[PDB]
Amino acid sequence: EMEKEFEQIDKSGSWAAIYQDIRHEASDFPSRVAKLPKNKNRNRYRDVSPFDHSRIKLHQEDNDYINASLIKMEEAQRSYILTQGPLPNTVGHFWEMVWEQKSRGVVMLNRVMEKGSLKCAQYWPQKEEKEMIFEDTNLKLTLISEDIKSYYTVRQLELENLTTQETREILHFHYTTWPDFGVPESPASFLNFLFKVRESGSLSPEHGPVVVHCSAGIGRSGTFCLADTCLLLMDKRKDPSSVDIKKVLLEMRKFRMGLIQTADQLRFSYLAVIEGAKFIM
Ligand SMILES: Cc1sc2ncnc(N(C)C)c2c1C
Repeated sequence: EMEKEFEQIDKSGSWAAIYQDIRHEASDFPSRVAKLPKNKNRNRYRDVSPFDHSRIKLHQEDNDYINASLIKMEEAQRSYILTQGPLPNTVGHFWEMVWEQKSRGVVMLNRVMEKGSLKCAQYWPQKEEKEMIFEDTNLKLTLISEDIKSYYTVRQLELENLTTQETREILHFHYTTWPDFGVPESPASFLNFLFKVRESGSLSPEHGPVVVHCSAGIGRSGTFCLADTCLLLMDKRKDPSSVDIKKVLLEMRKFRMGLIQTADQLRFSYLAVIEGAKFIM
């Protein structure tokens, strides 16, 4: 049982050691499309690339590339798109991906500015009456409503395909209180946020995969889909304590490199799953 594994690693202070064994064991697949010179300005970080086998392709004949990966968790029946925070020049590609993949939710785990630098383009409207038009991808985005709470904001957005005049409602879930340095002290507000995204229907198989991002789409984004998948597997299995968080993380790392960036994020992921689990038992 992980609760005991948690105390063992914690009492021994072995988090940096566990984390290194995960780094060592992690899959390595080609990322040739990401490294093409015509795609250099489509990537926020030169060392964070989608694998070719799991990359999301845009349906535009010119350049199909976006820094985004499909994470398919077969046993949990959960899919996620993990992506980088859009760049000024990729905001249109981001919304094209949301449209083409039939996503119902976008989960954002960063602020636009952190540590005095821009982590992300402002890719949604700030006011009802000031909609955004993405000329390159022929999409219109309108803010419908905004509900600001202590730890997160939920926004209802309308995305319109200007080509076909179809419209869809997108839910934007913005976790606003992840600290600039390290991880939250308690997973309570993170778990409430998770169950809010679930209650929305955004993680359900009758929609396309949820889009999850932070700045790089690997660290906080990793913690989100690791906690969700682990908790779902505990519901599904005859023996809930058969769930090994290290094994689940390695399965997820087949689909996108570097998920969970620090030993602190790994410790936080264990805490989140343990607390969530105990919130059933
Ligand atoms: C950590 C949280 S928040 C939340 N909201 C509604 N239902 C829940 N259960 C019991 C599945 C939870 C859990 C386990």
